Amino acid sequence: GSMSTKNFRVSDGDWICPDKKCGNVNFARRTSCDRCGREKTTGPI
Ligand SMILES: [Zn+2]
Repeated sequence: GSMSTKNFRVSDGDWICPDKKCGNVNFARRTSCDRCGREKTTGPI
C-alpha cells in the first residue's frame, strides 16, 4: 500500500482491531471492537 508507515493509522491510546481484515479505529476504552465486537487482543501479524 501507499505511504510506508511503521505505525498504523492510529495513535498510542486508540487502537485498531487485532485482525487486519477489519482494522477499525476503535474508540479507546474499548474492550471489544466498535465494528465487530471482538475482544481487545494482541493478534498475530
Ligand atoms: Zn473489528
